[PDB]
Parts: sequence; C-alpha cells; structure tokens
Amino acid sequence: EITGPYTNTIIKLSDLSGSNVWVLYQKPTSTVKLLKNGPESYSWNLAAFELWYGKANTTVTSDYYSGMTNSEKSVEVDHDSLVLFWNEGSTALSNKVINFSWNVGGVLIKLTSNTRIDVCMADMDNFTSDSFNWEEWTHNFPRSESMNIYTDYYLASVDPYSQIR
Repeated sequence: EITGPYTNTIIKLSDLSGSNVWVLYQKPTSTVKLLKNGPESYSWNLAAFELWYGKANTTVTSDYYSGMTNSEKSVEVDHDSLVLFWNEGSTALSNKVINFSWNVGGVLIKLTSNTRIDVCMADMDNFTSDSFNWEEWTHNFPRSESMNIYTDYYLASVDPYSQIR
C-alpha cells in the first residue's frame, strides 16, 4: 500500500497510471525542505511550489523565493507544520500552513488531467476535522514531467490515511 523509503531526488509523474499520488514523509526533527516543483531559479511567468516541514516555534523561509520582496516567503509557525510556498496565475506568491501532528505525513497529488494537477493538502490531526479529507485545501497547477525531492520519502497510490493516522 505504502512503498519506500526512497532516496531519489527526482520523481517521474508522467508514466503514473492512477488518479491519485501521495508523497509521504516521516516527521523530521528540524525545519527542512521536502519537495519542489518548478524551474531551477525563480521565474515569474512560470508557476511553481515549494514544500517545507516547519518545526514548532521556528521561521520557515523559502529558498526558491529567497530573492523576492513579497512577505509570504517567510512564515513563523507555532505548531509542527507543513508549509507550501507557491505561485500560479495572478498570484505572485502565497503560502499555506498546515498542522503536522502525525508521525508520518505528506501531500496528495491529484492527477486530474494530462495537462494539469491539483496539490491537495489537509490539516493532519485527529481533532481538527470530524471527517478527514485530503482535498480540504487544493490548488490547480500545470502538469510537468518530474518533481524534486530533498529528503527520504514514501509513496502510495491508495489512500494511506488508515496507516498514517
């Protein structure tokens, strides 16, 4: 059901023949970059997103958006969190903080079409929602060949909620 651990820095999302793909991570002890989808350096025209783990009472700052005057490159986090920096369409830069109470956790990548994907994130607690839903938060991005991973990770093509929680 859940496969891994993997030590690659490049996932291939082209040949994947399924609706959904989870990219899971064991809760790190310190703030660290998890994955990233976009060009090498910041390009304003192209859409992108960069995911971090944020340790409780730290300041998560983006590397990809390091040289921007926008203020959403840096975020302070109270709880242990996932922090997704992203830009798409008219949005020059934005972030989305989400709780990470579980030991294992990650983000859902919905393969909606051959041209587009949806990055689905949910507040990983046993107390937040009455009904857990991976597509609590969502945003639509263009679909690309590959994605960069920067830590050890696990993959799943089936809903791992049962095992993770």
